[PDB]
Amino acid sequence: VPLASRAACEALKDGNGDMVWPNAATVVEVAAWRDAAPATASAAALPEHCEVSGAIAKRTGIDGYPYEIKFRLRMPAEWNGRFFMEGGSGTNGSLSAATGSIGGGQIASALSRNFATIATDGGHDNAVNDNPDALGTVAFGLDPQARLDMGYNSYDQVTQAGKAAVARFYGRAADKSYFIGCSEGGREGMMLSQRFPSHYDGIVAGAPGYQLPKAGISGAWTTQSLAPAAVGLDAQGVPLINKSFSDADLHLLSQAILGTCDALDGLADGIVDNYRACQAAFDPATAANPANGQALQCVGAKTADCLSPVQVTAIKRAMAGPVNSAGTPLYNRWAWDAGMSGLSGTTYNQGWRSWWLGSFNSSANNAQRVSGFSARSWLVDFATPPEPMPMTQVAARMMKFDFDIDPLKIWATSGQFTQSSMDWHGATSTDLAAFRDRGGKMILYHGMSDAAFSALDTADYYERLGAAMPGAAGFARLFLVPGMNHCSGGPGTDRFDMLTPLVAWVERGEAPDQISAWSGTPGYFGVAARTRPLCPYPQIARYKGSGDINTEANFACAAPP
Ligand SMILES: [Ca+2]
Repeated sequence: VPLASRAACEALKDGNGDMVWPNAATVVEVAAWRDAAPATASAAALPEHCEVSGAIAKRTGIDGYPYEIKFRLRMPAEWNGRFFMEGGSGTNGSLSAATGSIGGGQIASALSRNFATIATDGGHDNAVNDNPDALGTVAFGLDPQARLDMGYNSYDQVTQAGKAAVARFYGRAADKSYFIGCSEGGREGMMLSQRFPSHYDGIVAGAPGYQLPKAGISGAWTTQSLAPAAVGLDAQGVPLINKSFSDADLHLLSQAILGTCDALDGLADGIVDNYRACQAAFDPATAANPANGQALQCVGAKTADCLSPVQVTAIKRAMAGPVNSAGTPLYNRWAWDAGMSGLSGTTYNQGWRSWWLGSFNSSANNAQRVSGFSARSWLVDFATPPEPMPMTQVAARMMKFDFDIDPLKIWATSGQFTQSSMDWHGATSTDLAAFRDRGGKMILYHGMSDAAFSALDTADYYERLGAAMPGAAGFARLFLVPGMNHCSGGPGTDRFDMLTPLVAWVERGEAPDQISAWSGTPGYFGVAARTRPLCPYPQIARYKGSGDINTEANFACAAPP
């Protein structure tokens, strides 16, 4: 059977065929030859390739549901010798097209660049592991092994199955392996560098949820912090956290942040490049509304041009981060940034507020962290033992969350839950020497206006890494994105090709001194286009003093003033 052919492809199915899978419980459902597909308005052309899909470790969980680790692999006929895995998102449970997303709002897929590409659902399936008594598609959390699969094991099993298929199909191993993930996918990339250092040579970890079990602790905190500013009750009698601030209120706050913080980088441009000086300077309880030259905080009754003392107290407490009775921090604080709002044409940015507040225009709580996926995930996936409950109870549970008792549950084991959610899901280790010392390179990125995971918390991980590993910028660099929301969106340069510079760093030792980025919504600044350099932490973009402020070539990376 010739290598890299339709016959080699279809032979991967038989199971009586020659093919030897590292995991004996690997079942191939599909091995099909796929014709080249043209470019579309939204996707780069795909080459001719072999598509393999199936499942590892089919079983029944202790909840009585089916579990397996699905994968989908695409091996181009004409291969550049590179292997590529994409990361997940949310609580996973779906199996993408597996053409290899590189994020950063890119048109090009890794498969369109002649990589072999793989993806997984992470060990459960949203169509089948949907349990109306354990909050829907988070129900995989009732099964101890489904937790370990979600945390680390699925990515490991699928990486090995993929490299074995590559070696059989092409008759050689990949020259280099690359992983790109954002959010849950960025947690996965950091987990790979820590737990499986030789799985990937290059890793991009965007907005990484490396402490994801603490997300719901932040959520209980932001929920209780904002409840005083809430107006009205939902059907269960929970305050409408979504009514704490209107879109106009959040735009006023972002304008005040720009009034204090915009020019701290040397240029007034609707972007806070000097995020550190901003956190030192801005306090909404003393700052000016620069529209009217008066205090942001209302002196009399609430108007459109001010925030009430209760709103200011609420947002300051939410942003400060959760503490227990002892005043011990349980997560981290969040950065004040312009991307908490923004206006493009007639449209207010929803990309910050959807996490802690939800939609203003609603009679129900719909924030991720109040009643949505993130609050549900905490209760069933990260709390040990799990706390399944009707969906109508979730917001009340966040309101009565106890910061001395509930936070212990991400460190506990219980009955058949023999690892804590910090053990299986967390990726807090700074022991990266095995990764670095085999030639591994890691690009981290994070939007400053991310309300899922704190940019400042990624920066603190990076600080702890630099302290544990002198010269860390030789193998790992962090790119903070002023104005960007969770993975994409918001008034910043949220679009970039991370794969090109990753390949250059891994294969040529060329470290990214900067990464070109451009705004997906340049409407936020009223321009056609804005391109800026992303800078390796702790550097920021500095205007050179002349030229179009919308052109990258007029900016350099430097220490803050
Ligand atoms: Ca600026």
